[PDB]
Amino acid sequence: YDIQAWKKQCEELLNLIFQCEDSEPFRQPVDLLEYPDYRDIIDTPMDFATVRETLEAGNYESPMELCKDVRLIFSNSKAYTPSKRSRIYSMSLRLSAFFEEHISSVLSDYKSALRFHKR
Ligand SMILES: CN(CCO)c1ccccn1
Repeated sequence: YDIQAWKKQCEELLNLIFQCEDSEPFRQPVDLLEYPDYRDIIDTPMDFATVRETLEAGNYESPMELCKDVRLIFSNSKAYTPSKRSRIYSMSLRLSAFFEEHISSVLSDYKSALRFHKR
């Protein structure tokens, strides 16, 4: 029932994601010199360094907000991909599966802790 535990749990999960080779295309904002049309398709860029910085700044109130930004990294890759077989998109799907597998208990524990706080 620790309402604050999610933050360190998210820091640890981001550390695992950064050490994963599949995260390399997503560690920093998409390079607009490499992909000149990126902002014509994607309205809201997102990357894991921005998520980590937002967390460290104390600018996430809940793990749901962090999860919405991580999911935006993956939906941006899906929207930008020219093919469902592209290398970077394929990396995003594996990384998404890994993230969802680990974030589920973080979300459950936080929501349970908040319900206990308001019992
Ligand atoms: C650079 N990225 C992330 C786009 O958000 C790509 C590139 C090709 C296919 C899919 N995602």
